[PDB]
Amino acid sequence: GTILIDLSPDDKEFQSVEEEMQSTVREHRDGGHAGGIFNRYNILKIQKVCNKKLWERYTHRRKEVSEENHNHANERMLFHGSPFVNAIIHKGFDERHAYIGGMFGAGIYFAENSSKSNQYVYGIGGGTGCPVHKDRSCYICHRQLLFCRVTLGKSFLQFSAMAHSPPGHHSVTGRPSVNGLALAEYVIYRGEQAYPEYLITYQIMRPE
Ligand SMILES: Cc1cc(C(F)(F)F)nc2[nH]c(=O)c3ccccc3c12
Ligand SMILES: [Zn+2]
Repeated sequence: GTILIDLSPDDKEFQSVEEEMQSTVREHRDGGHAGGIFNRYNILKIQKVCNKKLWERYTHRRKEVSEENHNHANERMLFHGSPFVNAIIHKGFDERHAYIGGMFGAGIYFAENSSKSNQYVYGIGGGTGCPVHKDRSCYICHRQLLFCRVTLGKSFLQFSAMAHSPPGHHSVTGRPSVNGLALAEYVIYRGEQAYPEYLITYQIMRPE
């Protein structure tokens, strides 16, 4: 039931999503091992993701969380990158793959840094990189990220040295406390708490 609508590069909406992608690239402590070496992207396509059922699922859960959190959904726009992106756009986020988890436990992870989500496009640790060249820093092959509407509700703040939610909380905020340029990561435990609003097709660019 999913439709993808191309945005024009002349459209303010395209431009805004591109700027959020470009402006949230940072350096990573792996020197580029997982995601590649780059400071910016070549954005090839930005599509709006339209699915009435998945949207309704999301707004129903958002209402539940908002009411539990004293009329505050605490809704954000966040990146998600993974090998599941093609499944997600059609069937929604699925918490039966929360067990994979990460530094903040089982759950579905989102990032404020686009470049953090870029590290997961080819799997955990970048997997073995792109299918065609087996290169985690491939400048040729096209990548995809989602830019998602995410309901955090009452979020448990977890400082980081870089499953069900904590009792009474709807999500976890993983906040790096050592790297002062690293933005937060977030974890949800119900797939209905995120909607994949934009599908972004891009290349990382080789620094000049
Ligand atoms: C931990 C993890 C695992 C996976 C998965 F296993 F590949 F699905 N995808 C992720 N995708 C992200 O966009 C992200 C953002 C911030 C922190 C972690 C993650 C993340
Ligand atoms: Zn490649």
